Amino acid sequence: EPLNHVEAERQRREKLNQRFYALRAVVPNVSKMDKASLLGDAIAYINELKSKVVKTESEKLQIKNQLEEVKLELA
Amino acid sequence: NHVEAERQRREKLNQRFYALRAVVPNVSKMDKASLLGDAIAYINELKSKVVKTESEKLQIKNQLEEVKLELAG
DNA sequence: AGGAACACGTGACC
DNA sequence: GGGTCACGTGTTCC
Repeated sequence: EPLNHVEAERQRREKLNQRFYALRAVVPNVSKMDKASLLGDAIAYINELKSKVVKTESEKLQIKNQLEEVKLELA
Repeated sequence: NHVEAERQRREKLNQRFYALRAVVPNVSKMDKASLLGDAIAYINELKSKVVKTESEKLQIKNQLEEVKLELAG
């Protein structure tokens, strides 16, 4: 019996399904319950988040300029 | 239908795994499972920075309004 | 030598 | 049904 190949395949399959559930717990608003749809919404969620990190760190630098401009106008 | 139908489902999935590698940094020759694990870790690092940066921004916006007030007096 | 990691066809469940 | 999941199998890489 080639059994240890059948069991090893069973653990891999289990580890991945464990990961899918953890993915479902952090990605907001998924409604088609299929696996392909899950990954699709995950990719979109990641793009949206890095896009926001870039806009916020930029807005912060920009407001740091106005503060510096007004200190200079002061005196 | 039925062999062909299964190839279409399998292909739809495999396309998406590869795209996942293209949006997360440093995950090139990894396992499918470790890939999903790091995607989760990266989503967590990403929200975390959004919160921290927005905190820093407010601290600076409060400071701006104070000097605006000193300027107009 | 055998563990790891992948894609495949087939049976079953809605 | 059409569409999805789980399973054992065949393969290749160290």
